[PDB]
Amino acid sequence: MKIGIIGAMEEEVTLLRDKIDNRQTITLGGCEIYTGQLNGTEVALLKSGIGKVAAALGATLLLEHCKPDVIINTGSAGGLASTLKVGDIVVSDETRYHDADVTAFGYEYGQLPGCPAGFKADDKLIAAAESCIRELNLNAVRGLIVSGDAFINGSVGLAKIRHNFPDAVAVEMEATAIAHVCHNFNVPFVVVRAISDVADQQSHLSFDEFLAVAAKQSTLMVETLVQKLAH
Amino acid sequence: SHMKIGIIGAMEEEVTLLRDKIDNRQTITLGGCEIYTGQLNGTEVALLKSGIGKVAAALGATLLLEHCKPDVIINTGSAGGLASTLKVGDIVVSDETRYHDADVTAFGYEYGQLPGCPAGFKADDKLIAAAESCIRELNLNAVRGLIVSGDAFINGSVGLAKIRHNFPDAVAVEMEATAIAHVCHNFNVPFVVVRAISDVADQQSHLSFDEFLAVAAKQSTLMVETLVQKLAHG
Ligand SMILES: Nc1ncnc2[nH]cnc12
Repeated sequence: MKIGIIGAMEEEVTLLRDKIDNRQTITLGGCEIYTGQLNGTEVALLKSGIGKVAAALGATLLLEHCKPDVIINTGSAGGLASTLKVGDIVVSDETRYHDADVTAFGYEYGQLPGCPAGFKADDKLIAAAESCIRELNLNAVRGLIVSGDAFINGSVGLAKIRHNFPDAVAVEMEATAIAHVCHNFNVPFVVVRAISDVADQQSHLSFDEFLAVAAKQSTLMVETLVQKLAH
Repeated sequence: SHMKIGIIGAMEEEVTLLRDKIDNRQTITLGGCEIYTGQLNGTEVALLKSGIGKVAAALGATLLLEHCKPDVIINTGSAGGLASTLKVGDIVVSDETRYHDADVTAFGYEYGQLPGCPAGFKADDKLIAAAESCIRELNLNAVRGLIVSGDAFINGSVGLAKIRHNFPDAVAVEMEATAIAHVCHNFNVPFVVVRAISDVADQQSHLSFDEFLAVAAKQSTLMVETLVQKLAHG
């Protein structure tokens, strides 16, 4: 079994890279893939760029060069649901674009032609991710994650996202792109995001402070999930 | 031929005329995309039908580059005209592409710029020059300038107003070009957009697009065929 790992948090990618045995590096397209074994399981690891095109490029390269059986995609996100807490981990049931609009031709908002309205994560991977998160004494929240190429963290902007996607739990900038690529290649995936900030609430942590702890937690989550899936 | 010319269009309607002219055609079907390889009027080509929007274009461009290794990429198809001199069927040539719907201005970036990328992607000067020579040879009306891309079909109202405000130099709007430019940038592959106008991105753009997609496909195809031949030998 070969597990592909795409992470947004630099420190998580660095820690995982350091842990990989028999490491090799594939360098191309302004992207880099690290391959080897993580605690005995073959993996392929990439740090996602920023925004949908960069994320899609990376995902496509990882799939074509490494042919993993599944994708685990980690990072951080903004929480849209007021019931979230900083440090909660959202597990995607589905991902949608908050900035796609071909409604002039009758499509649902967020849906692109030739795509479903939302890209669904794999039921087995969702369940496995949730179980691993909970085993690490963290809180897993299943729900819709929305993505787009605008960084949105202010009250007005988050309220607009919430009006268009009232069921959305979290927002960030790469999840839907990675899900779209995986979907189109028929590769099962799960998206996991640690909640850095909740809409209209001031976090007790700076983003850097959050990343210092979240990246360590996410690294452990990945190691745990890789082991559960393979062994 | 010395050069292998990569060509990317989003829709069936945009690729169908070129596809039917490929000799020794083979089809690669991967990741939701279709790639057609062979010769167009003796010139080696690799024609991608990407699907619509930025991720589809990025995915497809990546596959085209990896499987076919074209020397250059031409993005063709339809576009919404923003410059005042553009009629339906007229040609637009990129000098540069930008995302109209990217915003990380909170971190000090230019509007439309994403981290790790220039604010705009410069199209290749030789490709632009070649496109312009073709325009003159074919006696067509054209505009060279900034083309902006996003995952929205622009249909007047605030969507159009936002583009005109943020990118008053944009001559056309579409849904793939900048994504392709971004992938090409990452691999240092020369790129140019040569599209034709289907609509003017106004309140009636959906009706105009429906009616005139075929005309835009015809004119963009004529341009692309002519340009392929001009580029065949380096
Ligand atoms: N009005 C429009 N908006 C976005 N993409 C387009 N492609 C063709 N016309 C368009």
